[PDB]
Amino acid sequence: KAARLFIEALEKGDPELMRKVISPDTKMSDNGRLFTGDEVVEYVKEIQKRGEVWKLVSYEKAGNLWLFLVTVKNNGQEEKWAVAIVVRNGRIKEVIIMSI
Amino acid sequence: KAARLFIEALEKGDPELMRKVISPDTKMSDNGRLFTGDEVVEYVKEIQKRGEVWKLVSYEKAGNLWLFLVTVKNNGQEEKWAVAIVVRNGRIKEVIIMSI
Ligand SMILES: [Zn+2]
Ligand SMILES: [Zn+2]
Repeated sequence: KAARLFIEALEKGDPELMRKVISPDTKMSDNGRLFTGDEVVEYVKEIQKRGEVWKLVSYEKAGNLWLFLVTVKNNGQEEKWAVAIVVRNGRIKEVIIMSI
Repeated sequence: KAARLFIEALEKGDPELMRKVISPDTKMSDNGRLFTGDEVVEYVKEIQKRGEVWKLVSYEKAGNLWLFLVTVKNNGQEEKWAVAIVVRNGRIKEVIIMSI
């Protein structure tokens, strides 16, 4: 459930949805930039502010680890990103977003 | 340490190195194919048997989560793959290998 909500929050640029699956100790690396806790919710506000369109293309899963391939669109420009998450107790604990 | 050994085992096609950082409950998904425990060591034997050349290009990290971008070469053919790992207690617990 948490994993689906994570994707929907990005795809819809919905910070309040992302708040539901984040914890204060959620750790995220966005291409080397570190964000913790509510900073992850702010990351999503920035998606919405910019008008970024995220689309899930495909994913795999092993236990509590998920790996997503997504495209991000911004100003007629489409690019591929890999997004890795660890889920525990209905919360996203760690997140990595990396440019391909 | 475990994370570096994981990469070196792939890059060098060394099953015995991979044995050092795997546990019996290590779970791996290789593009939807599930491997557990010693099956991960056998995955590396298959790399070496085939003559596959893996090269780490870049990586990021958030807590115990690592995400690697690697190229794999095989028969004059080079392709990009994303490799996500979770490390705990010096062991790889979960692994995902996904084609880009
Ligand atoms: Zn979608
Ligand atoms: Zn290397």
